[PDB]
Amino acid sequence: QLTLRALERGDLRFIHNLNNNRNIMSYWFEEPYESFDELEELYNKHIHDNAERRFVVEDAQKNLIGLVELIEINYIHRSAEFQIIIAPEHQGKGFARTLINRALDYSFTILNLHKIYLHVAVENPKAVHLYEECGFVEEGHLVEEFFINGRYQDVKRMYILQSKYLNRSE
Amino acid sequence: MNSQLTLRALERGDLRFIHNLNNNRNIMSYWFEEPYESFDELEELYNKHIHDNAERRFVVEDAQKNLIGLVELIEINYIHRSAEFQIIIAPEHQGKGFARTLINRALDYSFTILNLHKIYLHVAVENPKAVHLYEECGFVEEGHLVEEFFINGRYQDVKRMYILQSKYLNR
Amino acid sequence: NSQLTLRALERGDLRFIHNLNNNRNIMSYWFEEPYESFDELEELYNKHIHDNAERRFVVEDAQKNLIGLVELIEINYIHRSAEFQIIIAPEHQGKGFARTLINRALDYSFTILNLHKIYLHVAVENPKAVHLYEECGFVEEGHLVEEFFINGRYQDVKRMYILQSKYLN
Amino acid sequence: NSQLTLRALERGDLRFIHNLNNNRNIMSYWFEEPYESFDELEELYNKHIHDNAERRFVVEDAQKNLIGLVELIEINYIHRSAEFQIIIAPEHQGKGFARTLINRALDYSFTILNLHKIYLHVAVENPKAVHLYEECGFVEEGHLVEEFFINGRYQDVKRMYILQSKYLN
Amino acid sequence: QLTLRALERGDLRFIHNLNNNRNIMSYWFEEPYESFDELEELYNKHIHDNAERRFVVEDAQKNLIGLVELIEINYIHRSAEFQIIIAPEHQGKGFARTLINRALDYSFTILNLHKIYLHVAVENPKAVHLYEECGFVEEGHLVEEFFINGRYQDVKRMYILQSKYLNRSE
Amino acid sequence: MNSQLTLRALERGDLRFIHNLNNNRNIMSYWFEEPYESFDELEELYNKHIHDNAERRFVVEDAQKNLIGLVELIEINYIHRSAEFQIIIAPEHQGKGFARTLINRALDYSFTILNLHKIYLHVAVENPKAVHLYEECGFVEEGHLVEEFFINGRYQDVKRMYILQSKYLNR
Amino acid sequence: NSQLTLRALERGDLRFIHNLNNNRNIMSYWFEEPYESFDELEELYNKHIHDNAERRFVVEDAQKNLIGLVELIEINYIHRSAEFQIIIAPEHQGKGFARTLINRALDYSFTILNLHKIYLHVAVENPKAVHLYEECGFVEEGHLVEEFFINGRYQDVKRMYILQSKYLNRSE
Amino acid sequence: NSQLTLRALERGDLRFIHNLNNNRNIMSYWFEEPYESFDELEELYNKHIHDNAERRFVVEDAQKNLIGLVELIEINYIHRSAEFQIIIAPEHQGKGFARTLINRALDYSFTILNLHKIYLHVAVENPKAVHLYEECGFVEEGHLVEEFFINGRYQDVKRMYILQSKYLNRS
Amino acid sequence: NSQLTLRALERGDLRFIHNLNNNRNIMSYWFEEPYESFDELEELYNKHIHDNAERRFVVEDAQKNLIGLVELIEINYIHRSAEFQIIIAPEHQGKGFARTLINRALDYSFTILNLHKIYLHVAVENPKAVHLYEECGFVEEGHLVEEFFINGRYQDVKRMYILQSKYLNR
Amino acid sequence: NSQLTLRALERGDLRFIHNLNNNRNIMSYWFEEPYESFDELEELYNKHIHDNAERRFVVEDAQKNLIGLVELIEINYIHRSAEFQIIIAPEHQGKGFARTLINRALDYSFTILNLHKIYLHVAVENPKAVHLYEECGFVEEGHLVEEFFINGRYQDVKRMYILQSKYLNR
Amino acid sequence: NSQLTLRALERGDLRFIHNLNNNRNIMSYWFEEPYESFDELEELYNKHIHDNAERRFVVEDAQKNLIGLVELIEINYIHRSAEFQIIIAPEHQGKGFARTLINRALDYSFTILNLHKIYLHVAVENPKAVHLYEECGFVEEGHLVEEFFINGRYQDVKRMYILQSKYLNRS
Amino acid sequence: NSQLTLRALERGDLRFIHNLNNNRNIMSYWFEEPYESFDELEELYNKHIHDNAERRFVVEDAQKNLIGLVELIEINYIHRSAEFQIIIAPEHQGKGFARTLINRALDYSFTILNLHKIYLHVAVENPKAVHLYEECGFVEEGHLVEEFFINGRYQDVKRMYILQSKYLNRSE
Repeated sequence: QLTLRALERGDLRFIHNLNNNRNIMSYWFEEPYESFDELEELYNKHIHDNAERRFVVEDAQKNLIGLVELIEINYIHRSAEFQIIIAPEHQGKGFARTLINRALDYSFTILNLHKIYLHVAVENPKAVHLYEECGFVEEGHLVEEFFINGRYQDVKRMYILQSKYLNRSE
Repeated sequence: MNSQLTLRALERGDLRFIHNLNNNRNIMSYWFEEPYESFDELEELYNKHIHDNAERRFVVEDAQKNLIGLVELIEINYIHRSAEFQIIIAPEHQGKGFARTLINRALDYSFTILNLHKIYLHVAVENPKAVHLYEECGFVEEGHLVEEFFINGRYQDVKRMYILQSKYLNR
Repeated sequence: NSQLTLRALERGDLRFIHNLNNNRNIMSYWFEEPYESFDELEELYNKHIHDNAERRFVVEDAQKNLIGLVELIEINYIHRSAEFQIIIAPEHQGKGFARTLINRALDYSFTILNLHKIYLHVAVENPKAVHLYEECGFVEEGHLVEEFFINGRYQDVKRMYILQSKYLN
Repeated sequence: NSQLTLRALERGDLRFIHNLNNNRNIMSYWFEEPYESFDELEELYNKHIHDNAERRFVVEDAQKNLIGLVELIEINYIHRSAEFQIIIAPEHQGKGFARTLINRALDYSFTILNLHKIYLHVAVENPKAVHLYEECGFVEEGHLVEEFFINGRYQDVKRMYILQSKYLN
Repeated sequence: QLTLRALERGDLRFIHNLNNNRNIMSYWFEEPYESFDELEELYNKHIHDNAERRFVVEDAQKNLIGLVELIEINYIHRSAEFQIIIAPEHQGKGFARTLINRALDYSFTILNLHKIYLHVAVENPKAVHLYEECGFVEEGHLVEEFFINGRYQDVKRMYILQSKYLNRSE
Repeated sequence: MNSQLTLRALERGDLRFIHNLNNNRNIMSYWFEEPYESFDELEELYNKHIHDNAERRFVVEDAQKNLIGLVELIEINYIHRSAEFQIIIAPEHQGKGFARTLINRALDYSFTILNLHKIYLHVAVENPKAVHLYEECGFVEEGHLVEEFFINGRYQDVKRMYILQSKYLNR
Repeated sequence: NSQLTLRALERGDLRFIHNLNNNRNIMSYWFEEPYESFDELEELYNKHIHDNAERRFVVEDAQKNLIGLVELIEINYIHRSAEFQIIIAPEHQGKGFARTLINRALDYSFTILNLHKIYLHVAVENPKAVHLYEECGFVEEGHLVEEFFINGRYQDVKRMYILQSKYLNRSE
Repeated sequence: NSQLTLRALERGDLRFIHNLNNNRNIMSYWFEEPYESFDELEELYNKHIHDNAERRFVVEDAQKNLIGLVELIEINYIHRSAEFQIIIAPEHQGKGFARTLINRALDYSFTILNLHKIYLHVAVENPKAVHLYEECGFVEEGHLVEEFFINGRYQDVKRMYILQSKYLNRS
Repeated sequence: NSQLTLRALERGDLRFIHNLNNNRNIMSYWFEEPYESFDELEELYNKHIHDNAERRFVVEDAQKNLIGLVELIEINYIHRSAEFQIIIAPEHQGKGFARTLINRALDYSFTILNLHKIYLHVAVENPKAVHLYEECGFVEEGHLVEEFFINGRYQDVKRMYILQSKYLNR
Repeated sequence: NSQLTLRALERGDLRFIHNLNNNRNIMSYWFEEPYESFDELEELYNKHIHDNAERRFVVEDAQKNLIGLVELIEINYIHRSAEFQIIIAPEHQGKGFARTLINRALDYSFTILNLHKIYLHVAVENPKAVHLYEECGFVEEGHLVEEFFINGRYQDVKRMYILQSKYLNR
Repeated sequence: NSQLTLRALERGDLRFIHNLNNNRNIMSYWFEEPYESFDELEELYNKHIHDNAERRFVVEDAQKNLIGLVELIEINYIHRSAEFQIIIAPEHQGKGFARTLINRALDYSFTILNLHKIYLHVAVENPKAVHLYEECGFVEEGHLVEEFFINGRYQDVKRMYILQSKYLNRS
Repeated sequence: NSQLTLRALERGDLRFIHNLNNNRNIMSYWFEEPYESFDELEELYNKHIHDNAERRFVVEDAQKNLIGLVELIEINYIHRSAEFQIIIAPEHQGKGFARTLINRALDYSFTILNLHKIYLHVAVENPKAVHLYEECGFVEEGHLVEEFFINGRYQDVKRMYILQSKYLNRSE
């Protein structure tokens, strides 16, 4: 039913809408941005660049569901950071697992990465329990990592490995 | 009402409106400390500094999407954690009591998101109602700048007023 | 007269400028670079969009008819002085618009731009123009001998000036 | 089968190429530079428009339906050899079009381009494909051990070849 | 009635048509050209450049009448070469004098040049007699100057001076 | 008739037609000694060498404006006053007897306008009718180039044939 | 003091600039861009050779010892103002030079540049400097609160200013 | 021992940095971009000379001998954080400089650059070093599993941090 | 005095120009762009090397000591005029070189460059130079009020002029 | 023999590479671009300095005489393989250095670079080297027919390979 | 006297060319572009190094003394024409080199460059020189009236030419 | 002759190239662009360092005397052909070198380049050269009429050629 498509220029206005509400400073290849035109200029500059890969998610009706990002990709350590944003009008439909699995399948089969980690705000038990459900395990509890909404907040770092993902059924 | 108003990062399309605002005023207008007068100069300036992060600007519109004004932070220093705030309300929305709501919104962004230590601003000595307004919002005078700006025919004095992050967050 | 407004010049106004510089019988310049054709002028316009040495303002009226041009050149921010010229369209010349125009320019050059002296050149063989600028408050400071080749003959211009303090008081 | 034609690839064909490289489950390249998105591919396409290292040909039929792609890469003008691959659209696979396609490529690579050897890789775990290329006249020359990571598992490809003299005689 | 307008990009297709029939190799700032696109590229390159000035001629109906060119303009010697091309559908209407006079008036008043010369093919008595009519005088008969239509052809060089043009009535 | 045909310097718009011609042929096609296959390659080549004068090309159309063929001079040397001529007629106009008219037109341009001394051309040994054609137009063999060009599967011989300016003008 | 002279800064002078901006421990800036290494600075110098927002002058004595630096930054020719500052090389402080320099800076700014107003900032924790500029005609227009993070804490600084007519016409 | 000093890196220091990143048997990075040869580094140094995400100091002594390098990387001026690394030359290890240098980098980070958190990475397989950092005020916040491929295999590293509020209210 | 030469300026001479413009006590420009440092002036020199608006000539004796600068600016090739300025080294004033200098400049502008008018500004409050120029055939044509800010007060310059024919019919 | 070092290549070393590729008797490339002259190779060197496809290591003894070249090409970071080649100077062959060399390369590619497969071509008609590589753990996986034109005839190369685990479980 | 030789101009020859264009009291041109200072010329030389409309040879002797310059300009490869100029250094005038040099430039023009017409300009006010050229084969084709502004006034020049057909069938 | 070696041309070598293209009095060319001055050539060299349409080799002897030049131009890898020519420095002609060089050029072209056909032009007014190339396996395929303007008149030249299988397999 659900599909993942590599991101392209048409998709930017959708990206841009996503990067509002949850109200961090957003980034594109580590360069920060607030406005469409800013983003568009960043998009055009880093079109060649492989440190980050993005995939829009649409359904069988082409409703734009959410975004799967991979950043900080390193091909020596063979690792990457993953995050995911679902559009508010599509949360609570059970989609997030399917997507995480598709991110992991891509990273661990096509990109051939060794390790995917991610970050979840400690003041968000639900997500933690979700990534836990999907294979992730805590490797860190990072104290005062980010200033969000008025204060420095803690976040869990969580990770999964390739042989685990691919071979844990054998 | 005033929850009804919303901030929104500026966009190429917003330049006409900016230009209209900076006309009424009869000072020179700067964009990243660089002067301009015509829309073309501005568009050329906008594009040059589209990536620069010493200034950030928000368009203020309402629920019916009318264009209300501009919230502007310039001179952002990310070592000393400071910036200068300016606000501009369109003529036909002056005197409807939005200022204090917009001031509060800008303070919010500067302190809860951008994580700055100090916002300061300039007001004309010759406009005490505006000075008594900011004071009411928590601003305090730190300077009377003598003959600082050449405005509409002569040099004018301005109050430099500030507010610190610790005082806002604890309001 | 009160209807007249001033507006920073923009790209769209280049047609109007070009039509105005048609009859002059002299080589019109742009940031001291000569030009005949729109295309020449446009390319120039893009090149000097940020050059502060010159500043231009279009005059339009009630229902936005293009009346004329106000122009400052050789602007110098050390000595605080500019040369000034003004052109009104043929189809609006002789209505009483010149004065108002002159004024609005001075107002700009003295209340906004913070200049000390404004000078201009008028053809000697233009009697009434010289008397006009006198009425607005200019004074001859030079009678410039054989300064400009015009209609196939070197001619005399007067150079005329007015000061910030004399406008404002 | 006789209806099928070959056509140098052009910009307009980039959509067709992109759709074809969707399912592959591997990272498609362009002049050895990887790409996922149309926009990525387009920018690449502009960059290597004159690079001779690779050459591409779109297959279309009677009423210009896009059938598939023929592709030569690592073309070497000293040793006179290219690697070769072919992709047919899902909605035209299994019609008897492969053979014809293979041939037309060889014809090109040997009658026009003046190459000596054509090689290609087929997944070992693809029995019938290997038998196919044998029928057109390819011979294994290598069984390449754990060459490509595919579906999360390093896999074996056979490398298969055919020569100019063997096509032409 | 007749008017001269500085040349611009819209006018190129008209230029291009003119530079066919009379069948020399045509030039733009001394660079040669045969095709529209060639010309257009030359036009865009030498838009700044002042060695040459061109003026389309239109009537009170905006019919494109002909072209007045000035080339080899030198502001030390204060001289230029002039030529003129009328479109075949507008020859024999007595226009050529009016135009030559307008070229001379421009060159000698606005540009303030000292001397305008030109070339006419010796095997064209009519034009010679025309320029003669307009003030020009022969300063040279240049032997085998140009290869035209199969052979090297002679041309008269003819000139007029500024004080002559402007003051010969006083 | 054949006065009815006209030459015309090539233009960006003519590239589609050129591309269509150079398909039939199953040689590689060059544009300023640089190979191409797809329309995009050609457009990119065209624009690069739009100013180069080592080659000149004319489109041949008729009175009803149908596209007839291409007259092409390459390798123009302006010291030795020489060039190579090639001609290409669209399929559906081959065998209507235009060639000799077009050949004569190209010779005309080369010799009465471009002022060249020698036009030479290549013809396939394996096509004697074409060879007996050029001879009839005044061309003469100066060489049998052994295995010169790789064409449609093997190396072929070609006649190099020429004609000089003095012989044309005195025809 | 009779000996002292000013010279517009040039490339040779960069090593000296750099030696000055070390053991004072603000972050330093060229045209509002930060820098710590020589190379960093050099790159910035070249990038900003045209730029008229800031003018710098080296001070040398009659023996051509490099005495100190006079900077003007934030120069605006609409408001006709600028911000001044001065740095003397540690091995030359307490030799009475500072006043003479300040007069020269005010003289250039107000004659040759034809500026209207010159301001500067003094750390509040420097009473002696405050007094100095105060002697030279400068007056307090601001006590800027927690303006700068210097040495592990935020610090107050005085803004001080002098006007052109004051400077030129005070004795008239 | 106080004789030790820190000096903003200069092009001329690159050889020394290269000599340092020989031993390591990791891949070396300059601004998140990998290098091996001095020529790669020098070309990287020039590209990134203005970039502010990283900061490097060469440590020398009274006798101007080259002791070591102090790096800050991944500097973020919103979240006010940065990763720190130190390298001592082989022949200067075990002479008691590390704590002093650790303490100098902490000083710069918190007194001049006005950061809030400094963190670093240390091999799980080097408890000596983990206990060293702990004694200097660092606390463990993570056990990164198989984070870095280093000399033959994937290794775990402790991530340790320390906060500005704590370095300043220090013993 | 008869030995004084004039030589086109070049890069080598910049040090000299720089030293000369040192204590001018008003800002020096170069093609209307202001400068203070040698480095600034050098960049400027390279930028305007083919710019014709201005032309500069170094003066040397038969021993090749650097005597002065002759400088024409605001050169207009339509109206054939220029502004002229001259600077003599502090170590060569009061030797009666000026008029020879003034002359050689006139000579070049009127016999080589084909200009019609030369004009120049002289501080009103420097009456000696005023009379000097009068003595060479310059004549007041303007008393320019408050033209230049100099030494903290706007001052008056005379503008003074001579024609090509008055130079040559003498 | 234990003293042999390996050092990343740099500009200084190009002379050596150039000399080594001299009488190869087939064309030498650089990032897949062919070259003959030092000057050509230098330009090439600057063009691909940050290109990761290929990596090169110079071999020296404890006395720093230039011993050989170790070279990895066609490096793919997804599939984790490279082609390997090695050249020893004519004046250092027949000293038993190859295997030490071969090893150090393997060592780098498998323990630093994180690669999974190394492969290499050896002329069939050079059976000694064939067995040499066999002796270090390489194994035929292809007999490539008429791959390369060498000395006026297309010749056969074996392609031979080893894995990361067979190197390390030894 | 045959000892004299001609040598395609080199950057290093520029000083000498500059020394030559001092005396002249005309404005000097390099590729139809005027110059005065050596710095203008050197910058012009580099711009036009590939341009083929002009050609220059330095004349030296057996003892490698610099004698003179031979220039061909306005070269047209369709009409096969060019203007020629010569300059002899002051201290080498009236020693009988001119005719030899005239004859060497004629030789190059017609035997190597394959031109058809060489013309030149000479002052009407220098009959000595007009008679010199006439003796070398040149014939008058024009009396250009007030053509060049030279040292104070406008001057007439003879335009003289000579054809290739005539230099080759020469005595 | 046993001593002779070939080396791909580099920048140092340009002076030598230039000295060669003087007193032979064709117009000379680099990548089909004309040139007379050293500087001209140098500029062309740099412009065409990538270009593979032409390859040049310097000949040196065991003492490193610069003996001559071997050029290949018009190289095409579809038709696999190229045009060869050779120039020996006047002070080295009649030393028997020419053949050995021609073999080396044919060897590079037909082994390392894997070309199919090598042609050259000889002026018809040079019987001796014709004979030489003829000895080396070249055969006439054209008598190109008035091909080149050389020395004040248009001149005939022979086109000659040899094929790869000939070169390699003739003794087989």
